[PDB]
Amino acid sequence: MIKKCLFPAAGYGTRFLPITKTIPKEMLPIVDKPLIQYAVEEAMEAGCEVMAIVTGRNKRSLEDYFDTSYEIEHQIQGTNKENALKSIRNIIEKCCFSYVRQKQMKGLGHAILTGEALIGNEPFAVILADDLCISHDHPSVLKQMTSLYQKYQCSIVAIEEVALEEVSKYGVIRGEWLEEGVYEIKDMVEKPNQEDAPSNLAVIGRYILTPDIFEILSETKPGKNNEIQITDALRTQAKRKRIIAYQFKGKRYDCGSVEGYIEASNAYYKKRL
Amino acid sequence: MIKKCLFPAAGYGTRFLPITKTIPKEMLPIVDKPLIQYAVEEAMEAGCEVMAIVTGRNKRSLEDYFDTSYEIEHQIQGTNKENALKSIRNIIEKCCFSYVRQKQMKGLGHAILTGEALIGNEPFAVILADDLCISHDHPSVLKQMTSLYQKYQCSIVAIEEVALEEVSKYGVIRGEWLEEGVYEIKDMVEKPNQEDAPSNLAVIGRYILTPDIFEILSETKPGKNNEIQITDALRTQAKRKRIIAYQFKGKRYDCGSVEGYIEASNAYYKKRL
Amino acid sequence: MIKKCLFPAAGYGTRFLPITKTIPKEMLPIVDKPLIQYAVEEAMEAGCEVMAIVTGRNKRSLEDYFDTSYEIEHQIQGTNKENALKSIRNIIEKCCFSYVRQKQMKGLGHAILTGEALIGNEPFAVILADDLCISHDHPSVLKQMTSLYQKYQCSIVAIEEVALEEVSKYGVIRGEWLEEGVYEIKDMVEKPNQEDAPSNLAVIGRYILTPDIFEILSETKPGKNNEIQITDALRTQAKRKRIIAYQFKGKRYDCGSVEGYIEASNAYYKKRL
Amino acid sequence: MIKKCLFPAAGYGTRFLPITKTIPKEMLPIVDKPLIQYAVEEAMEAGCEVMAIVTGRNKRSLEDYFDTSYEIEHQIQGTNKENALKSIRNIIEKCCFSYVRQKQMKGLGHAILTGEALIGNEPFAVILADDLCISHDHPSVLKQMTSLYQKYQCSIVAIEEVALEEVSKYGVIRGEWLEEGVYEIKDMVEKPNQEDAPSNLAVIGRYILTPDIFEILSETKPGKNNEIQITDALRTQAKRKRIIAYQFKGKRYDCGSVEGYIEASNAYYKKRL
Repeated sequence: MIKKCLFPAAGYGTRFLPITKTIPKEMLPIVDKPLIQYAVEEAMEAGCEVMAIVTGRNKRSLEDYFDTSYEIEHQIQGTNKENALKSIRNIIEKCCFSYVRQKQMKGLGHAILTGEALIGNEPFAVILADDLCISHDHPSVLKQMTSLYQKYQCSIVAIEEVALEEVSKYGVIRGEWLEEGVYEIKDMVEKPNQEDAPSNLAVIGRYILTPDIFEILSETKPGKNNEIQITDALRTQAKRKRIIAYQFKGKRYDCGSVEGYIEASNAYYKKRL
Repeated sequence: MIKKCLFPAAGYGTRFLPITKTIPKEMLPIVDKPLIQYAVEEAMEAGCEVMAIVTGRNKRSLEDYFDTSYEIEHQIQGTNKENALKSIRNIIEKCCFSYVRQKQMKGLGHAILTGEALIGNEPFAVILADDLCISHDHPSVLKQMTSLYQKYQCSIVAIEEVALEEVSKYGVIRGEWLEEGVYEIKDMVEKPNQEDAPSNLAVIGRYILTPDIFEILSETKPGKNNEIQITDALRTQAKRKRIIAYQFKGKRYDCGSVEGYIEASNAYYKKRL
Repeated sequence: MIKKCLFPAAGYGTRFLPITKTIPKEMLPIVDKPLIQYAVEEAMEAGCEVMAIVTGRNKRSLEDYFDTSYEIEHQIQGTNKENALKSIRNIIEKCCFSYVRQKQMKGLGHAILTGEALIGNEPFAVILADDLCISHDHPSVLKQMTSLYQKYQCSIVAIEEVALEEVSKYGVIRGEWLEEGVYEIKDMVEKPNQEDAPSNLAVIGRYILTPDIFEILSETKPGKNNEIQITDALRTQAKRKRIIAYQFKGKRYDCGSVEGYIEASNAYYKKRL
Repeated sequence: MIKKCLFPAAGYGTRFLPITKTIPKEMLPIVDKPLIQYAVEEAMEAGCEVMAIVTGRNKRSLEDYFDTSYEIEHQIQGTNKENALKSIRNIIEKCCFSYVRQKQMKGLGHAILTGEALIGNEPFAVILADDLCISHDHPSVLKQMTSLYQKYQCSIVAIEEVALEEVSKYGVIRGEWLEEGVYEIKDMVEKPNQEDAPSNLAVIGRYILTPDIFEILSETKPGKNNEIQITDALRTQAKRKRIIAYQFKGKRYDCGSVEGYIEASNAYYKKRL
């Protein structure tokens, strides 16, 4: 039962400067919940008990959010806003948190590698708080994955279809159909050109990796900005053995860009009715 | 010339829980800028050099934002994003921030008092970052106000005409027209009925108060749920002598409510053309 | 009453590195109280109501100390220990705290000028937490110095009779006698040597400056570094205005040195019985 | 070789309030460094590479200390003090730091349990910073134990010969002598009465445990006061197999008490001769 979930949060959020200079990206709110909370809730719902978070520059806000705020929950008690803290409070009492500082920030590659100090040798989950996913009366994307994992016992990378045009700015899969939405990764091509792309199935910020990935990342030569492309690592692993590519159910808003963030907040404002 | 501007950032932002239990209301971003940067930029543009900020227990975020650092600053200057830090950086090297910890929010009146310790004894501007104001080819709102002060030499409480029934949600003014958008305040009623509101000129979060307001504040008895309110203090100062009300040119979004918050976002995102 | 009290506290406290890399000097404990608490405790008993602290590098520890923390006031209430917090709990509820960060540290002179943002134009007390003073059935050194300001309403600075030896570690005075232990400063020489020191009365971390000092500090030109320092200013001030020296009652331990710091704690440990 | 060392640091530092309401106990300074530095320095000297620290609410300063500061690094450079950060620099450069947040301080048993998320299934050391150990030209205490472990391949709980009055507050051993100050534990008793105490052999804040302790701990019944403590878990191990009580070499100051704290202070001060 996947017990740990690794949240890479050392990113700089350059697209959101200047606020992202003091408030870590993962803390930007949707309507009033920080991005990171959706992410932890999703994971907790998938059965994870330990939330291993990789922090960067401003981690104070991150770590503090998951600390039990005694003051306001009492100074809000007996009022009509104790409902607002029910959820977060739940996570805090039911989850265990661990942290580790990302060395010289080198993307998602070293984030997972750095996080080995939090996971150790055991399969684990990985969530990108920036990929805000919601499931239309379906289990949270991660739960769909932990469940799938119980059957495949291997690394699972969540994929989704993008417009054949959009393909150039994604990590694309090329696998063997196996089941209703399951595939066997056979290769992965980072940001491929329209006529090279082996498919319209893009990789999303949701993984379930087997411990060996660590060792692999550790062997991956770094590219631009000595970033360790996970696609390289996964491709490496994929060529070694069977690993799944799963087409999750639900919607994903890319809160990576300012556009997605806005789109993301409106939808959720509308949700509230 | 007015040089200090009091920023009553001491509320709890309950309406924005849970995120607001770690990230202060004035720090919530619009697009990629905190509600407070907008306010401080307006203050500066109006001619202020000292930014007095009253705070509560969650100041760290608010104080860190305006402190000079270089770690997450000059760092990622390999990407075009080093222009995103131009404004804030300029604010930091051009303004002087000062803070005063308030023990427990007891209203804007109580806050204006605590702030005395930073303003001392001289006319000063007040801004509520929750009232995000923007002006179409017109000076900032506080500027219009400080400039009007050069002439009137008295407390200037900003107003805006609301709709016939939205009155019970603001502090309404009973005035006497003096000139284009300027009234002498004969009285001030807080959140009145429709059949009681002497006007539909509601008060916004933009003031310019003369030192005597401090003396008047401390003398103002409790009332509406324990709190001392600028409404009575203003009404007092108003009866003792001439204090003006100003119908500012420009638009203001009430981010005090998530609706205004969201709307403001879309509004400022849209404006990204 | 002298309302405000300045606390110059940014000096890198380089004599206490490496711990000073994260714990501000003023927060180093004597027995179980941070140094700064003795100072604020003094100022409070001297009638001071506003503790204006001039922070620097690490300071959330400084600002946080005087914030009323509930987590522990709750999780402790009912225990014998529910007393240790009675002193600071009192300082918190009775005093008011204002802050201002320093661009960077450059000595007492520049620190005080910085504090201008918290004083304006009123005489103000200055206390250097490093100089830990204790009175044997006497009012605090400040309370003593306040009585003098009542009488002469000019700057009052505490002096201490030292060993001719250490005359080189302090700024020494020279002034006509006024009352027993009270001198009108005629001149001040910076860290002179035994053979040609005007006296053995040294200046301690205890002042009461008249606002004009700020202008003098600004007018001041760097001398013993690229920094400006109080001795030169106090000279000028005593020459233009008038400033009285006071030979106080009680002991003072210099915690600017680790030796003095060690003695202090031993002293206060014995004193515990 | 033991790779990870657990550091319980959620302790409420009750005997050190009020400064402990803000400054974590593990961060109080001996001379010029926090209790925790000596701990990590000791674990590092015993070959440990990971420093798994269990923290409470006040832990920002603890995380920051082992964080590399590019600010004071510049200051230092060129300065006559460009060597006060050598000690901490070395540590930071040769150690990995992971942190786990403990919700409520319910003793050492719980603490170690919580740390399961950082250690994983492998033997590990444990060091209580409150117990400052220094060795008269001998390998660090925790090192004397990792070596001893290489041979005995089992849990090793460090012990010290103490005055009979001290017994009432430590876990005391009673074991079969095996070698040079090495014993097989036949039983352990928490804070025994001076007369029933099985020996003057007290247990110190030094452990090297084997993974099974984790399982034991979860099964272990909360003993004297809703708390679970290693004393029972270790006994349980003893019934099951051989575990050692090692009579280390070097001195141990119990900074758990202000009396020991003060003592430890004076010591290291003289030491700097």
